Amino acid sequence: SSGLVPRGSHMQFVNKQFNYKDPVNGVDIAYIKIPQMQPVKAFKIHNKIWVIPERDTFTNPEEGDLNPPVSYYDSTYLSTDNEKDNYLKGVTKLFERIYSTDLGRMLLTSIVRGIPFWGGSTIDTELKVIDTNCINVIQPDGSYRSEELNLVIIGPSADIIQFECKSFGHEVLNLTRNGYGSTQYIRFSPDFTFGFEGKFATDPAVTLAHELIHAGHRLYGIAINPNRVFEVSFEELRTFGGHDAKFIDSLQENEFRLYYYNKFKDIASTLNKAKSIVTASLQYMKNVFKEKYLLSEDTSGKFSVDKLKFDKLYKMLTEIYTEDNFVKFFKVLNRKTYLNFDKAVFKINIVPKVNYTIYDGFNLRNTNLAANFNGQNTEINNMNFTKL
Ligand SMILES: O=C(CS)Nc1cc(-c2ccc(Cl)cc2)n[nH]1
Ligand SMILES: [Zn+2]
Repeated sequence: SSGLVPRGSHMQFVNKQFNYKDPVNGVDIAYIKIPQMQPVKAFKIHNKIWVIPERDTFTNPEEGDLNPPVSYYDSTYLSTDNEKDNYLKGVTKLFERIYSTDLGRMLLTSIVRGIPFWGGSTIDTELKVIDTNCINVIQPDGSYRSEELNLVIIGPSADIIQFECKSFGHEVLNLTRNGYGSTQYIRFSPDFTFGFEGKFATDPAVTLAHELIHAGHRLYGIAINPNRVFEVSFEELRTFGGHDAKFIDSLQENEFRLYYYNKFKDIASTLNKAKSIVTASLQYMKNVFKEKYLLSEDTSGKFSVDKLKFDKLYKMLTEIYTEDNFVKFFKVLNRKTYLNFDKAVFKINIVPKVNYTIYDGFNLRNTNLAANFNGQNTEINNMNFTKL
């Protein structure tokens, strides 16, 4: 048994207990393609969020193969159906685990609300989607429909340990850094994890939560350029939080706010100028992004950015949604700075409720493993951790 619904009748964030073998239906189980590949079977676990239980050979054309040229490879991983089902379930469980915490509910709500802006038009009076913020969803009868989405969780490329939150860019627009945002893809595996020193293992809910925090930043187009580094990038230090984030430059973070506060006013000015759209009323999409960015509307219908709601939204995404705060809500052991990852990679299986639960992770209550983080101790609980 998986223990995917420890309390209540049904999972609270993921919409169905999928089986990889479940039939396609064009709604939440479907063959999809990323705007050329071969159709891939995907699961829609929530509004705006799809799971592709496949190795990623799609996003980067330069990464279409799974052999080698801090790392680990294995072309066997995630090639059979039992594996795709185990991964679909592992990702499911972890969403439920994250949503079982106040902070995770806040974060996943923010993500679903962060629809990528409709800035894909070359006519300033016109709202239009950007079609790289979409997937094509094949129906049972063979037809496509283009569906917008915020977040895709997909398997890793050749380098199974490399986890990242990446997205498709625009010729001219820096979508992750102008406020618009864009559809985020997280290369992630629930099937392996990292060691840190007593020799323990990182709880995979923390790691998924890390990448989601990047997804939040990137969905509201307030990411820190990856060229700003110490190499550790500012974006990584922010996402980790705790005392690592203090080292970000002083007032240049206060620059960052002003920059993106202005970027949000450029978006508000764009919504006001909108006079046409290319179904869904111009009214309806303007509201969508009113809700997203917390825009104010006057009796006249003009949009603007309230400084205080901006601050609260940009404080929420950049300082509250951190890896360190998740460590705290999860009450797990984590490395204390972004660098203290030692090079231990472990195979794990979190899907068996006997191995790890939505509420306790590995540190199973009322057992050996509940005290002193034993469940995360790769030697005490070596049952759950196979070193590579
Ligand atoms: O941390 C990031 C940016 S989200 N990327 C990353 C680090 C790793 C990694 C690889 C190996 C080990 Cl031991 C620890 C972490 N994979 N992907
Ligand atoms: Zn990161």
